[PDB]
Amino acid sequence: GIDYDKLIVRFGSSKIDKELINRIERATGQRPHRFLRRGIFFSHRDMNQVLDAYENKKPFYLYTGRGPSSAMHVGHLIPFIFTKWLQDVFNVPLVIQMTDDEKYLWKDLTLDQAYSYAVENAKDIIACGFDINKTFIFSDLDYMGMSSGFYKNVVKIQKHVTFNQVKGIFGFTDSDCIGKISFPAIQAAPSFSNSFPQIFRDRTIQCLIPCAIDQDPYFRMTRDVAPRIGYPKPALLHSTFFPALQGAQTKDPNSSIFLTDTAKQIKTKVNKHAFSGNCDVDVSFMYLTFFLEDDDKLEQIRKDYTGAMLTGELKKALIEVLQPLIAEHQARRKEVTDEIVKEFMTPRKLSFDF
Amino acid sequence: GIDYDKLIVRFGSSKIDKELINRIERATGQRPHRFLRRGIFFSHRDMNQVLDAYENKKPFYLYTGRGPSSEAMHVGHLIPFIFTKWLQDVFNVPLVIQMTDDEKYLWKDLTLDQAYSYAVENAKDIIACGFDINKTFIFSDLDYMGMSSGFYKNVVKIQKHVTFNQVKGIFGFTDSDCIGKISFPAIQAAPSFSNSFPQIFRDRTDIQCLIPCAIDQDPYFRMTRDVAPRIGYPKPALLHSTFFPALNSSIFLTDTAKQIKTKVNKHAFSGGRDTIEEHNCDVDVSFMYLTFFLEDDDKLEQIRKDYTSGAMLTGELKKALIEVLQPLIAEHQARRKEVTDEIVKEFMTPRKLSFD
Repeated sequence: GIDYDKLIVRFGSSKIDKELINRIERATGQRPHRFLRRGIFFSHRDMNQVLDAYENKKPFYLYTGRGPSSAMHVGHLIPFIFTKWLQDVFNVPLVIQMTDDEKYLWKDLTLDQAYSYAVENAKDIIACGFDINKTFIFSDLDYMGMSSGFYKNVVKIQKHVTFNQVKGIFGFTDSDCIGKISFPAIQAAPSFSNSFPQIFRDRTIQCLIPCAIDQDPYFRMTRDVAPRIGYPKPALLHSTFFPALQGAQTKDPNSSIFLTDTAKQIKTKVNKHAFSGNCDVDVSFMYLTFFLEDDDKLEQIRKDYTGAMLTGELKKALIEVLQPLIAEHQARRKEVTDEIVKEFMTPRKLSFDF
Repeated sequence: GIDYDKLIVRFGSSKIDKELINRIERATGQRPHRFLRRGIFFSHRDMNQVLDAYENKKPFYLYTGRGPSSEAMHVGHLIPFIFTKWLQDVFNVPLVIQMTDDEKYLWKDLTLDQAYSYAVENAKDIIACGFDINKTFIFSDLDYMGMSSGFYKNVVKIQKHVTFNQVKGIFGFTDSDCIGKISFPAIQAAPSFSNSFPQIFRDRTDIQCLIPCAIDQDPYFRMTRDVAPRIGYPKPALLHSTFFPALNSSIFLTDTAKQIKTKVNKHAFSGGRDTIEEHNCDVDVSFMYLTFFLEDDDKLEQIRKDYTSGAMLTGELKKALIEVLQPLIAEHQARRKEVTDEIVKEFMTPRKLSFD
């Protein structure tokens, strides 16, 4: 139905970016061997844009968002796994925003629930393996009251964005609460460095937002307001993978695969559901391509197996990567103490190494 | 045309409330010598609930606000503070004063550094009213928002339960307006709950808020009272009074004694011209200022016995306002110089305020 033989060939078609691998090798004495399939997880020129700055010693930090929902599922972990990888490759500061206030505003939660879901989620985020010395994780509700810059930038962004603009970007009506309407300024503020006195304490510092789609409402607004307050707009890591992943996972969710699920619960959920505008882009296939580290394993399945029979090893392949991935994650998350969470959420100076 | 003799008769025909004066002496220990002409200066009804609370020893704190004007303060901007200070004196209660420098930034052509500087400068004028440094927390929104574990959390709670439609009606916002304005009423409501101020009230659940405010123009404060139980908090008490406002020509606090004389003689006490660009619909700005700033209860009665067999209304009323204003501004100007930057820091420093 969805035609996976095409999707495996289309994945194979684009060769690995050896010239970029070399350019990474020069800037940092490192052999990257993942996410280098050409154009997929990032665009060749946007990486060259980053590499320029890293080679020219222009400081930049990574920024990534989060929505604290009561558990995580595998798709939500993907952005962070990639972001860690970037972070290791360039040894760059990372700011992670827990939009707990956002979840309270949009959803049926107590403040305290939304705050508790952020703190708990941070354990899953921390369990992806982020370096503490390059990583600040913060909750909007807590950080707003312990920052001499963050609210000031929120107020600046708020002055230079109208209802009309957010109405046209986010589709807010007049029935919507005033929290929702002014929130986009909160999501935009981390893209500017002086929002964090304790973390950066410095004059300009760019921002880089990986896993980021060009038609994202929050990204579009931040872009638009940035020059109006004389700040540099955040750099965006354009990719085919991420826009398609959002464009796939839009399709109803009841037994989506959770990070709490047992090895059996994984195996059940995959067989009963997985592998069965329209590019014909199955979410289960994109999970395989992201999680597979064996480069030649998809084309190995393709050549051997012939649909119906093909799906069999396609389901079996996803189990073999998801089973150890969730199990290890449970192991790691169990040793992320509340103390370690507070350590990560403590404001403190991050440095630019090269 | 405004009929000033009719208004004096209206004012005068309200009797002096000794039932209140007796009850305040019993509760506080001293008799107040101002603002007790029944119905004029506050709501007698509201003041009784205030007395019930003070007599039952329910802790309450005062909250008033301000947009710090980039141009110098008009005499009428002291009116809320002079009355708020009078409240603090009789009841000996904690007061919280909010500088809404963020409001002024959003509304005016200002830098953040400028708006804050005006907040700090306006705090001197405020402090010069004579508020108790032991019972009074002045704060900048821009500055305090980043130093409080409780304030922003309350903003967010209030934000969820107030809509654009609601604030559109009250404040008259449109889609052309910036999003900061639309969401600003949360910031204004937030000080109505003690736990916005952790270092001031130590997260005690027993405290409530008293908010003096204008009669009729209170539809916002009603909405703030409606949201309180939706987010688990007690409703703020209100103390209605005409002499609170709603939500170059004028008399400034920097003006010379003769500048005061000029401006009154020229602009005051006339149906045509006004004393303040935008000001109880029968009454003038001139008459209200006079009625407030007079401490002599019997002065307007006598201005009627004088005249009606004597001198002119406009002349006699202008006279009475000059003699009332000139000292107030002078005594303000002199006292404002004794307010050093260190005293402002003390007023603006988060610290505990006790009850008595």
